[PDB]
Amino acid sequence: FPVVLVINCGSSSIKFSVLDVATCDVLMAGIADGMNTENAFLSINGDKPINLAHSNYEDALKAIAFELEKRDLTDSVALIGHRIAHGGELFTQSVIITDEIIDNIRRVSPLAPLHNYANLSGIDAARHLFPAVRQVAVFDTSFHQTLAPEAYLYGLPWEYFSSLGVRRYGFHGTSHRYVSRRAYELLDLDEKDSGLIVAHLGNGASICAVRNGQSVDTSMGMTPLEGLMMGTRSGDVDFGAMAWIAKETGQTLSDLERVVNKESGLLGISGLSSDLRVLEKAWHEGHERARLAIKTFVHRIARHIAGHAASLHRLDGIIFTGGIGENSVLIRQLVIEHLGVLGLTLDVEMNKQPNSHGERIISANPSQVICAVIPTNEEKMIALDAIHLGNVKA
Amino acid sequence: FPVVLVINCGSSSIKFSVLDVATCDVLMAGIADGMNTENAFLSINGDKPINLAHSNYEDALKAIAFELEKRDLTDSVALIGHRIAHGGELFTQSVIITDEIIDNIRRVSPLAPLHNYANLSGIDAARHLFPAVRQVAVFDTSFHQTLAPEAYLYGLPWEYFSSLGVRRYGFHGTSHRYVSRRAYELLDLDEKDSGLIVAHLGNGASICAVRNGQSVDTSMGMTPLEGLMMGTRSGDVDFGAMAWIAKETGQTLSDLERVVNKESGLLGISGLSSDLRVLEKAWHEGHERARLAIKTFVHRIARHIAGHAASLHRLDGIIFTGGIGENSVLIRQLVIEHLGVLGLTLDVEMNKQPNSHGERIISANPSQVICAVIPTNEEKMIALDAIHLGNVKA
Ligand SMILES: Nc1ccn([C@@H]2O[C@H](COP(=O)(O)OP(=O)(O)OP(=O)(O)O)[C@@H](O)[C@H]2O)c(=O)n1
Ligand SMILES: Nc1ccn([C@@H]2O[C@H](COP(=O)(O)OP(=O)(O)OP(=O)(O)O)[C@@H](O)[C@H]2O)c(=O)n1
Repeated sequence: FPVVLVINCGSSSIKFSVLDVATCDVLMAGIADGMNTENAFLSINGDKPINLAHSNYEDALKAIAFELEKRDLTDSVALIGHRIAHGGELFTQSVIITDEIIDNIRRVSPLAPLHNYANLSGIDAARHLFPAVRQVAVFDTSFHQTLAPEAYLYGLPWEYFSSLGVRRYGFHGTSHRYVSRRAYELLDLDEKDSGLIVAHLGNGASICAVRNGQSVDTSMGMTPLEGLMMGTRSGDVDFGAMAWIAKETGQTLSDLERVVNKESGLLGISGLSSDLRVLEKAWHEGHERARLAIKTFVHRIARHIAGHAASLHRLDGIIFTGGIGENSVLIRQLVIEHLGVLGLTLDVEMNKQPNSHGERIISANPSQVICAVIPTNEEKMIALDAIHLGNVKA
Repeated sequence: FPVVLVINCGSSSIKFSVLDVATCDVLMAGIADGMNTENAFLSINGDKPINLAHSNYEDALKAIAFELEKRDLTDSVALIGHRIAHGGELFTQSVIITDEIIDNIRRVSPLAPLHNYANLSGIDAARHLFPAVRQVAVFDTSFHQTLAPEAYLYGLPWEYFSSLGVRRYGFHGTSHRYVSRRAYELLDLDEKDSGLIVAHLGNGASICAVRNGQSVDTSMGMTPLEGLMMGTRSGDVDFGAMAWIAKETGQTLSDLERVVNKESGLLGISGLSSDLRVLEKAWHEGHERARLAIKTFVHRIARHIAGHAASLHRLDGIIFTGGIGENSVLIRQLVIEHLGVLGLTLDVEMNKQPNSHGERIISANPSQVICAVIPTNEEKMIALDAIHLGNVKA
């Protein structure tokens, strides 16, 4: 009874999950939070958290590795999946990790320095602790590689693209891809003749247009800072406005980077929280700035959804996903009501249902475009890739 | 037989036009190009250009004023219109110029330092040379003031908006407004129950959604640098990408401002020209980068048009205007073909017709949304405001 180990080495943590090959179910999950700080701890399944403070990326994975042998499943690890933040132009699909792949991930690392080097540290450790175990790299960018130059080029001088690699990459590709495949079954659509809009909505949020099974447009750009307004990220912002602010407050681009990336978005406008459940209740309690933060959030989602719809020959479905998209009855309705121009009629009974109802259609019959909620499963998609690649001869 | 004098004091020039009150026709037009430089000249109607080199804003208008008396129409100037680049939150409509208005334009001048101070210099001169002549201020921003907070707020921290005035303003308001009023007659629409998308396309380009006679969304932001890719302007650009470029090339935000504002857009990608007629022929001659510049330009127009459509209850018409929108048979078709998702069928015979055919519908019958070309007339709209305000008692 083989299992697959899914690893995600973020900026400050190592999120892991153990999935059964037979059913793709989660048998174990956890997080090694507080990395590179004098308070590193390992919490599993929401139970008693072990410590091993200020431990490196290699030792933190080694701590989990010992917990796997403690529960007699080290001998059952057949495959290991690694989520990679950035795959540049070099990666269009998931690959088996080899020396070549490590070099290539290290080559595109300058495009996302914080996150990619953490991923490489995660690869390095897992290769040490599991030598005879096949390992797979899954990229957040690879799904958006089917984008045409018109869709990925910026208005900047050509030199920046050809000589520096400045272009749209887009993120949440694994989520967007997974949700898409699932949407073809739920909506009984032909993949080869389909047009979908996927709204991945969480703390990090992006829109993606999927024409005929391929990504044709996505809201995030070279960085996760473009497109939708998010939890702490501002989203689309006038560069002329940013230059003006710099002249007035005396702040530099590095200073404004932190403001835009960590102090903006839902957190920025409301001045309360990045969390929606907080702001939904805050507005319910008559908070003015919380209502405006949500209404702006909703507005910019509808603008991009409808914008991304232009990259389709025909619009068949709009799919909501992510912590917000799966659980927010309000935001979904507000966004859909904001898209009456496309002729969406919402079934509020169906939209009222909590995430426990899983994959579900939330639009009425008279609606021209089908609306649905599909819970994303990035771990499952990484596992499914590893299972597929486990049959390959290298 | 009264006339109206329309003045536009740009960054480097003074564009003027004399319009007849009876028919709103142009009787005289010209430009005082090369302002504040040792080569200032005054060219009228495309005839012999006078000089008066390195002349100030007051003297350059005084040079035109002498040419008006030379053609016996100084005694006929009943009204004078001034185009103002930025009206902040203070101006929602066109006003008669008084001491109060001058103070207020000077108050919002920090929002557009280059252009507003030139406008104030233009007001100052015209007040000197024409003391008993009523003068009107027409703002590029005033039409977009009907925008809701959700549509004009950025994702930035709240403090930047409330304490510094950082918000979307949008431009080409006079064009967008004029084209809208004209679109209600051509499309036989009820203004109080209508939804239009106006694509003002020139060297400076912007989209505007007009719901029920009011602007509800527009592509440009606090500055003319947001939204569509343009002639020399990049348009929408990832701020995370701009910060990354700064770290790599060692350039500052002030340096990148010039790159984004003057070296980007159609000029940036193609590396040839900002002019479309050049690039259309360049692509016809098999130039690769020119084709990509146009295809990107087209792509970003369709993305914003469809994006702005979300701010409408119903989409009735899409209206093309500006040097590009009025004259480009190719770009119009490419953009419309890129919006098949909204069900636009193009009549290519009607789209083939040159601008001489003026206001014209270019979409077929089976098309769900009407497409039309309406030549903008900013001077005429400024005159129509002045005529209206000429009846007022002050
Ligand atoms: N029952 C829930 C759970 C989550 N949320 C909201 O969903 C957001 C978090 O989404 P999530 O996908 O879990 O974010 P991440 O885990 O960080 O992943 P990502 O940001 O990439 O989407 C929060 O704002 C939270 O308010 C919600 O509305 N109701
Ligand atoms: N017969 C013509 C004339 C103009 N153009 C194009 O239209 C653009 C200029 O548009 P215009 O509205 O005249 O620009 P401006 O006068 O500067 O005003 P704005 O930029 O604000 O629109 C140029 O790229 C030019 O190639 C065109 O396609 N065919």
